[PDB]
This record gives sequence, C-alpha cells and structure tokens, in this order.
Amino acid sequence: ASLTEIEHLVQSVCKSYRETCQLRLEDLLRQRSNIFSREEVTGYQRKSMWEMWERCAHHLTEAIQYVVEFAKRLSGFMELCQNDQIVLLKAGAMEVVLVRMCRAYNADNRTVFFEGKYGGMELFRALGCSELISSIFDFSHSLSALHFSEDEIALYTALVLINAHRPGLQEKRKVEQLQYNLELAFHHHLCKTHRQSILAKLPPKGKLRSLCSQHVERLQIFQHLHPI
Ligand SMILES: C[C@H](NS(=O)(=O)c1ccc(-c2sc(C(=O)NCC(C)(C)O)nc2C(=O)N2CCC(F)CC2)c(Cl)c1Cl)C(F)(F)F
Repeated sequence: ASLTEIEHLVQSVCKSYRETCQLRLEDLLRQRSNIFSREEVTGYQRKSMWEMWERCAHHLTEAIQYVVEFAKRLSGFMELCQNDQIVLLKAGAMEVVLVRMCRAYNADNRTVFFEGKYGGMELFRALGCSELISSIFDFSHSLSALHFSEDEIALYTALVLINAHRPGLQEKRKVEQLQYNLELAFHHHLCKTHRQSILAKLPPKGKLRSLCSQHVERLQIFQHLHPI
C-alpha cells in the first residue's frame, strides 16, 4: 500500500514488458513505409488455406511464448501454485497477444505488420475467415486510436492475465490481492502521465474475452490445440 511499493511495481512491470515485447516499437513504426506489393499479396492469396493456418499458428505460438516470458518476470505471479499459474495463462495468454497486436497495426492505411512488411486484411483471404479477420483489425484500430504506450500496454496486458475471475483457481484470494495491487499501480501511472481519459475508452472486458473465444473456435479445427 506504500507509494514506493506502488511505483516500484509500475517500474517492474514496465521493464518485464520492455524485455519480452518480441519486437522493438522503434522498429515497428519505422517499417510502416514497407508495404507489400500487388504481386506479393497475390502470392499470399493463392496459397492454400492449410498453408496459411500453419503459418499464422507458428506466429501465435511464438507470440504466446513471449507472453509467458513476460508473465514469469512478475514477482507475484510466480508465488502462485503450479495450478493457478497454468489457469491464468491458459485463459489469458492469447488475450494478451491480441492486445499486443495493436502495436503492429497501422491506423492510417489500415494494414498490419505480417512477416517483414505491412499488408491489408485482404492479404489473408486464403483462410476463408472473412469475418474473423475483421474482428482483429477492428479491435486493433480502436486500441491504436488511443495511442497506447509501451508502459500502458504492459500494465494493461498484465491486468488481463492476473484476474481473480478465472474459473478453477485454487489460491483465488491470493490472486485478488495481486489483481488489486496491479489495478492500483495502473491508476497511479495514468495520473503521473495524466492519462485518466483512456480508462473509460478501453475495450470492455468480455469483449476481448468473447473475441478471443471466437478465434480459438476457428483455430482448433485446422491446427491443434490447447496449446501448452
Ligand atoms: C484465425 C486467426 N486468428 S488466430 O489464429 O487465432 C491468430 C494467429 C496469429 C496471431 C498473431 S500474434 C503476432 C505477433 O505478435 N508477432 C508476430 C509478427 C506478426 C509481428 O510477426 N502475429 C500474429 C499473426 O501472424 N496474425 C496474422 C494476421 C492477422 F491479421 C493478425 C494475426 C494472432 Cl494475434 C491471432 Cl488472433 C485470424 F487471424 F485469421 F483471425
């Protein structure tokens, strides 16, 4: 409850994210001028749907690994038992990756950084999931409008994992104390930087929750599955 303890928690989380961000934000915004050509896009469209589900799955798997390298660098998440740890990632791991996607999204041209270059949503037409593709560009566009900073995404994605409202938690009371200590540090950082406005413009939890459930439902059929 100490001010020093709260600030030390903000600093800790912001660094655990700076070390497991997969890509440097200084480079994601520097690559936006590198858009796919009309020929390179046609290559991604003629590809078989199995070829695309296999590529994207390697991307999501790799991304979910960083979200784990990030979760481990939290002095408080490791204090949870083997079971509670698995619960929070199994439910939250993918949701955090979906939040981190707003970084690689270009709100101007409505493109996303996919494999070295930025490309529109018609680049993934081979999947046949015309509707699912939109829910990502939509969810990412709303977050890219807020101008999410690295520390805000780090603090936000941290509150998506540590959530005492996850089913099957053994040390549920211990998760609440951790969730509060993060919710408190999240408010404190928005005051230091005068960012109280974004609190009422974030995606209502459950939307991010239901959105993720819709993608796994489609994802499982082609590639499996849980995953670790
Ligand atoms: C059924 C699908 N959903 S999905 O299977 O569950 C799925 C699969 C992969 C990713 C991730 S994570 C991630 C990352 O952080 N770093 C890696 C980079 C890209 C920087 O090289 N990249 C990606 C990615 O390649 N794509 C492909 C284009 C999409 F438009 C956005 C996501 C995610 Cl977010 C999801 Cl949702 C879908 F997309 F069809 F709906």
